[PDB]
Amino acid sequence: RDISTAVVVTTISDGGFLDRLAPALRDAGARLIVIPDRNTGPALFAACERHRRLGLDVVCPSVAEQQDLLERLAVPDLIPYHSDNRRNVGYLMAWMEGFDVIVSMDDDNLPTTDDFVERHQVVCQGPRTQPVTASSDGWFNNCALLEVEPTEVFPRGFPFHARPAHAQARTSVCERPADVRINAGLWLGDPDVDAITRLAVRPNALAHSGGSVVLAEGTWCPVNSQNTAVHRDALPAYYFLRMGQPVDGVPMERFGDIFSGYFVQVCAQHLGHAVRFGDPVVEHPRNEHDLLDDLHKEVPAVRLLDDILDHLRDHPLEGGDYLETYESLSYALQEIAERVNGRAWSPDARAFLHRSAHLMRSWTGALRTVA
Amino acid sequence: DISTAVVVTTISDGGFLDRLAPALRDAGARLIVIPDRNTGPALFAACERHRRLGLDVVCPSVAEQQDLLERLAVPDLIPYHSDNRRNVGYLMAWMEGFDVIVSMDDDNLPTTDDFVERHQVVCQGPRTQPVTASSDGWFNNCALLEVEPTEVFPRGFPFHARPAHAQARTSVCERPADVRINAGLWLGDPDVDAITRLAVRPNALAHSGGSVVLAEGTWCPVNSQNTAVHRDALPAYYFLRMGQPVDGVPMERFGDIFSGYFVQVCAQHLGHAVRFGDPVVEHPRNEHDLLDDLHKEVPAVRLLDDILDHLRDHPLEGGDYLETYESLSYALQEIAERVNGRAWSPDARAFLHRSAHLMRSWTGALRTVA
Amino acid sequence: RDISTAVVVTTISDGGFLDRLAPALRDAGARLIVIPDRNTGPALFAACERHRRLGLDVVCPSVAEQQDLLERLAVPDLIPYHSDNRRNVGYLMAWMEGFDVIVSMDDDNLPTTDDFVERHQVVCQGPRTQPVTASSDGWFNNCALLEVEPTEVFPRGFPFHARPAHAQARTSVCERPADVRINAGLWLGDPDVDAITRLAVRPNALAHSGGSVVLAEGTWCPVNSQNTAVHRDALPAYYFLRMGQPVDGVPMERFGDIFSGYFVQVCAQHLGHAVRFGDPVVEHPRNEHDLLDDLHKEVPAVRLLDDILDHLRDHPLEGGDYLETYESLSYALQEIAERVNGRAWSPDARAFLHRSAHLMRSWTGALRTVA
Amino acid sequence: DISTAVVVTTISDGGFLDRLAPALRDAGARLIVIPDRNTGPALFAACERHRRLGLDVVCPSVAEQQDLLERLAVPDLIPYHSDNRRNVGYLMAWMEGFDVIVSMDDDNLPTTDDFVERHQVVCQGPRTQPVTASSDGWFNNCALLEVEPTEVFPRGFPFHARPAHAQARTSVCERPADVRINAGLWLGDPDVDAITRLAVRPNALAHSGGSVVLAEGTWCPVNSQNTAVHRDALPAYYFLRMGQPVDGVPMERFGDIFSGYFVQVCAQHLGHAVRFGDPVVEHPRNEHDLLDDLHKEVPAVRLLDDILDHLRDHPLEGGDYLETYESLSYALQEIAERVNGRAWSPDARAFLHRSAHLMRSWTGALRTVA
Ligand SMILES: Nc1nc2c(ncn2[C@@H]2O[C@H](COP(=O)(O)OP(=O)(O)O)[C@@H](O)[C@H]2O)c(=O)[nH]1
Ligand SMILES: Nc1nc2c(ncn2[C@@H]2O[C@H](COP(=O)(O)OP(=O)(O)O)[C@@H](O)[C@H]2O)c(=O)[nH]1
Ligand SMILES: Nc1nc2c(ncn2[C@@H]2O[C@H](COP(=O)(O)OP(=O)(O)O)[C@@H](O)[C@H]2O)c(=O)[nH]1
Ligand SMILES: Nc1nc2c(ncn2[C@@H]2O[C@H](COP(=O)(O)OP(=O)(O)O)[C@@H](O)[C@H]2O)c(=O)[nH]1
Ligand SMILES: [Mn+2]
Ligand SMILES: [Mn+2]
Ligand SMILES: [Mn+2]
Ligand SMILES: [Mn+2]
Repeated sequence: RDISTAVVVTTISDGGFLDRLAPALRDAGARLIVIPDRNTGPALFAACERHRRLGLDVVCPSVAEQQDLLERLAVPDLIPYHSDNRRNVGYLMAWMEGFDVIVSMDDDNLPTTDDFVERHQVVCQGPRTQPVTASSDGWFNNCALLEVEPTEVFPRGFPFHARPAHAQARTSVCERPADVRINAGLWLGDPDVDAITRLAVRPNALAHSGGSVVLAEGTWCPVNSQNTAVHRDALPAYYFLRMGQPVDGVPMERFGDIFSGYFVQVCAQHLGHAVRFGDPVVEHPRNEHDLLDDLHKEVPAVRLLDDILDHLRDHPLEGGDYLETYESLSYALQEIAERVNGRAWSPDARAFLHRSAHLMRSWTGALRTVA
Repeated sequence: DISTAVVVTTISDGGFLDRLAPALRDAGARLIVIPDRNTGPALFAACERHRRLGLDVVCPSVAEQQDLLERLAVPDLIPYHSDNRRNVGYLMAWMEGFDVIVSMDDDNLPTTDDFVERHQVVCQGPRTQPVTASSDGWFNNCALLEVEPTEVFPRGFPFHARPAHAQARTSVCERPADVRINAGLWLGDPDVDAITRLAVRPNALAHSGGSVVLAEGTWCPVNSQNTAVHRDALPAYYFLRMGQPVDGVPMERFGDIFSGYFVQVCAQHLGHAVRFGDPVVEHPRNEHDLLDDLHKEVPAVRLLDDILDHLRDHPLEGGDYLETYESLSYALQEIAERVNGRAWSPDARAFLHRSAHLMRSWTGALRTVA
Repeated sequence: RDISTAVVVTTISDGGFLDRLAPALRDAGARLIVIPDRNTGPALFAACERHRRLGLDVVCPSVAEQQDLLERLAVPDLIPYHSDNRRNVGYLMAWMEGFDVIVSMDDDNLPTTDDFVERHQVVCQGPRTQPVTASSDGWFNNCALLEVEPTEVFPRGFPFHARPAHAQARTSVCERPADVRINAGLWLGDPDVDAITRLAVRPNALAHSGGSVVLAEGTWCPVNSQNTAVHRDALPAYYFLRMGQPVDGVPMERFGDIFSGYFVQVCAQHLGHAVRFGDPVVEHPRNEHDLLDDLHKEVPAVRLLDDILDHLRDHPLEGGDYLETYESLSYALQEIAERVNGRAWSPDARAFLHRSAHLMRSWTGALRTVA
Repeated sequence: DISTAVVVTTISDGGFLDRLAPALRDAGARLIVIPDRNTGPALFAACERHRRLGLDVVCPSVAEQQDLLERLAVPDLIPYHSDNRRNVGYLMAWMEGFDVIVSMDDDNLPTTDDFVERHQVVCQGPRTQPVTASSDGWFNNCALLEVEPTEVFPRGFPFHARPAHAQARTSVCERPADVRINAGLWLGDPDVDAITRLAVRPNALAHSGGSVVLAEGTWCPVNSQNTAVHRDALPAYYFLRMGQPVDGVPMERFGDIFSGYFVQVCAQHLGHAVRFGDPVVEHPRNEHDLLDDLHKEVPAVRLLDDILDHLRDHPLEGGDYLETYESLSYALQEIAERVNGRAWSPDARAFLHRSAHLMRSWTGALRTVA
């Protein structure tokens, strides 16, 4: 087989997270691509060099090396600094180097099992007739696969309009052909919920009790970039969306992977591919966060997400591969930006989609340059 | 001979009077309905219909309201197209000398026949009674209810205190207390913030914890949905004017959050107390875009924890509620300059300064009629 | 010859301006297209019907008729209501009806001479070797053609960075081939200056003393939509830009024709065509304006205009006609939006260009539908 | 024996002292240089160099400034990274008992040897003298200069009064007056707003109109670039804190526009007057992004006309400048609620309320040292 895996992590830490992250990746021979930023100290580079001598295929390109690559691809202004958007550099590097699997992780996610890399290789099994999970309302709650206290929760990016009636939705499973290209692993401890839910019930994920599922066409669930494997064919549609666009004068943040998770998902289903949820599960002791500041950052995107998701269901895409389908998606977002209505759809909210669509096509143009 | 006046501001057609009048009419209480510019003519016909049925109801037109406010040299204090107009009802009940002022919304219905009698507890006077204290200085009134699917906190409860509140020690002992504010509870949709409602959509099944009187140093937010205020404490119960931007985002839905805390801090300075529990109302809350509620509440939520912490460091002065409320207004202006944090932009600080002026404009009008 | 002219005016007035505007248009047989809005009272329709019986070819389509046409062209959300942007409806109608000349006017511009329509027909003379005016700094001040008190002024939309050194620029005239397709007539009384200049010196235009000029390639001057003739071939690039986009949280306004005037100008010079300034001159008793409110509306666009104009000079366009060249221009604006730098270039400022570019291509798509 | 203290706040390297020290050193005046956090160490070396040459110059570090402001219970009054820090120099000169406080910028250079002597006019006391009045209530000080290419108005002059000002009647007659503020004029780049500078780029060639003393009811903006204030009037000369948003846009560059009008309205209430004319300085203004200046000035320009009109309707109270300035602060809070217009959003009104508190915080600090 010889399935190559590259893990992508962007960080501003001192590199101490490598002590618990390297053994699972070293034993599998996977490559770790660490993306530092301008606000990243020199202790990270020393930590990578130490773990490299311990047998870890780790690379940590300086911002000078990153900017050289991005300048040669005619995209010097695509990826901003002082931002976790720089993980797109690791996406690009792994794709250029021909890795089969690109595993997006954060610097505070720790694998809980020895088969972490092997479980993420499921995005390489190809099309198979397999149990496929469908929902009557078109949504799946991946947090229902976990034991969560003190009450049930939905993942960050799950639409709010669908949450009340989701308990009455019918969940069915049947044997159908499917081609898994995205694998969203779950998380113990602090699950990936939005700031609203974390401020309200402070959820704690005890265990992974529901197994794994593969979602049918028409059944969606948000996908984050914290513990997610993407097959190299689907990576062109996995661009981490640039944040900072104001919605009614309030800049949005923390939703770069909410859009990327839905975008690669809509593109995958158009191409007959599927998204998987379940193992491998990581432990998430989330970084120290001002929850009221997280809330202030997430609300601008939360006010628009339900309308964007509804219009995406009514807009069929075109394309024969992920590059074409992602570009078709960018054009569909611009049409949605002018057709959608609501109090939150101020002129700057509509312009957010138009600028995002340009950046999406700037991302695809860079991939076409190396290809 | 205890007199009660119920204050409700509304833009509805008046249909809520059918289920609200019987409990008020049987007790002989006055209902003061405050219409707005966006209030249709059907409300006035509904008030006239229930008045002939024996209900002491008054519904002053916006012209009569503005004439009264001009005579008190406050023509710009209370805006239109806003539930801030309930302040007009507060003022009228106070001018007419009512003992109890019950603040209600047009979608709260009493569940018992003794609704008015239970709210009269703000007239009992000082006596040694069971008083509830908390080690962290906060009491969760929603813990007095059976709520599904999980425990919630009331709207306006500080967020920094919520995680460690489960480990707080709650104690009760016989101490002198003088109840001047009675916040009645609510079944159905409880008064939680938009954050909690978006997350768990709570449902209040029953009132199971009884009633409590909070000790000095133990606080809990008081809303204006089902709350009796004794006439002495009414000057400090001014409904705060919303619309001030915090980082360019105008705040809303927290006018009674500040008023409930302000009357509470003033009452404890004067040796008075706040009660929580009965009488309980049924709350089928009006339709609400919850994401819009969230957008309206976040600006105030970002400042409330800091404001509450500083209010504990600032001793007040005053011999009555008018003097203590004015002393509070000056305390807010000092806090506005000493507080620090990411959310404390120049417009956030200026929000406290303009609020302080409006508080003293409210007290100035009360001193005019008095 | 038989040169057909259609005058386009959008208004919310009662139609009294027709008493002094109709005779100059009736005597020339030109068509007047009045574009009402939702905030336009019924007295305007009665005024048009009265002048129609007096011999004026005037049409005043209701907003129901306008929305029907725009819906059939698959652009129901392009043109907003309660906005002078609705003059685009008159642009479209005149273009559909095959008029040679489209004269954009406001409801407070009155022709001062009997040859008003004939002078605007200059955009139909075709290519000729004629005196062409060039400037060493690349800018021409059309207000220098007027007698203005109490001091010299620049027109609204003239870049501010070029104003100090413009007095040292060399102006030269020589016989060169040129093809005039846009004719910007001048204005007496209150000239078209920005709110900054009007608040500062309150200029008064006494007379037109400088004659007319035809600008060379590389020499630019802003063109407004108050007294401007556009040949039907160049009209596709004359779309009135939609205002309301925030710049640092402040919505821009009053610059819809500043962008359209520069856009049709850049497109015309790419196609070897030219812009003319001078006669016919109108009288402008400007409507009552809160000058401080005009200032508050214009500053957001003024903060970006100099940078946009500078980058447009460094970006060569493509296209064989105005439709292709305008679409090429829209793509160039999106590249400029990401390359430009400055304190005023917040995320919403950059997104203003991206949404404008989409609306420009939505405009061209509607023209391609009728064509 | 009249003592003069010059107040300059700067972030430069101190090179401006070479052309500023001779006129100040020959007069024995004190120069109080106020550095900021963004001030390099070269300024302190330049002050020490000119001190050995005979100049009475002091340059307190930010630590010494903050220690003094803590002792006066105003640690949060004056922000850093702002020319608002000139208020520290105002305070120090007032504490040290100087008769004349001359407010200057680090790019204003005296053109004559009698610069300090001319500014001493704020010490002459009351006397019958030629006093200039205007029928519209405004005087254009730039009309005292030869300006090209066209006539301009000073920064802070109201815009609604500019068109009809040419028809205003200007008269002069012998009346008692007591000059307490002397605004010296400026050659080169005159003090116009960004609107005027962007439009005509004025150049002031000479001072040709002499000097004038304005009558009661005739106003003209006073800046802090070349202005002497008598120590009695100094309490009302507090440099207003900028940064408050007006419709989400923070205001700047108008701190001395409000201070110049505030000290002026206070002075006339106490029977004192403002003088315009000599001594004139040369102004090679520092580099400025003019479109950025415009963006900073528009928020204040949108409110100034309304504020000035209402200040004429509001009689002040007070026996000295401290009491009159505090009375002015309360007048601003009443205006903030009575004024109407498109630019008067909630944050615009709250701007006046926070400014009023800061004014009383300034006066409270002065009452502490006194
Ligand atoms: N390059 C870069 N990465 C950042 C920056 N700030 C945070 N990150 C990374 O972003 C990743 C995800 O952030 P995290 O706090 O775990 O997200 P959350 O758990 O969903 O709230 C972490 O691995 C951080 O190291 C930054 O300024 N630059
Ligand atoms: N005067 C006035 N009252 C209003 C307006 N809008 C709402 N209200 C009243 O405000 C009261 C409280 O509102 P409500 O929706 O019950 O608040 P919630 O239950 O906490 O979400 C209701 O009784 C309404 O009648 C308005 O525009 N003007
Ligand atoms: N359709 C429409 N036209 C408008 C509206 N407001 C103004 N106009 C028109 O816009 C045109 C130009 O406005 P004008 O005040 O003359 O611009 P200015 O002289 O450059 O300041 C006028 O003919 C107005 O009739 C509106 O709300 N809707
Ligand atoms: N303390 C302090 N002073 C400053 C700062 N920026 C500017 N200044 C001072 O403010 C004074 C007036 O500024 P200036 O550019 O001359 O204003 P203008 O001539 O009206 O445009 C100058 O003397 C500067 O030294 C700052 O960040 N901190
Ligand atoms: Mn994390
Ligand atoms: Mn309610
Ligand atoms: Mn006009
Ligand atoms: Mn200066």
